[PDB]
Amino acid sequence: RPLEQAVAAIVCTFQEYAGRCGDKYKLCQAELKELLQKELATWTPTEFAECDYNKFMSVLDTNKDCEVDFVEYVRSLACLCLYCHEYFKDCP
Amino acid sequence: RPLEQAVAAIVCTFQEYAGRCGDKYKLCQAELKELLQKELATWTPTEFAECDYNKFMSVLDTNKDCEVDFVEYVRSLACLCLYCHEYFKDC
Repeated sequence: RPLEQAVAAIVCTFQEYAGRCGDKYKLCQAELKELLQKELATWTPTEFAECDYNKFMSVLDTNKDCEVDFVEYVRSLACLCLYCHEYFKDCP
Repeated sequence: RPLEQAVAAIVCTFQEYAGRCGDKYKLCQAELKELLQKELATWTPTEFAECDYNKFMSVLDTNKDCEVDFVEYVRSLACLCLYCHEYFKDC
């Protein structure tokens, strides 16, 4: 089922980055930034999302806390949808 | 790229359920329950997760608030990983 494959893949990608070194359940925000920039390279903000997207991406670049857990990683994917996927163009 | 395909698919599934009727940006918890039970049918809790998984699923069955937005839907997927995916067995 498509969603099963997709959610397996989202764990796979987390494993790839979090498993590099140290705590296998945590990313640094620098690693999360790298992940999003490499693994979603083609995703760009929709016409009204630009400023929220820019604020989002700057926070990752500035913040260097390393307590990004799986749930926070998946939240970041969700936010990138709200910014970059046309379905949410007109969402509050 | 595998992640791009995956995250597109997660939006697709949301659209399928949220687009049925009413507000296309919202689910009811009943719809979220149906989604998880149908679309992740084969996923079951790891050895230590059973009680957290059961609490999670019961909350969906009892609660009939309809303010489940995309971010909450994706959070629910993440929680199901923590419960059901072996990577997180010892998390």
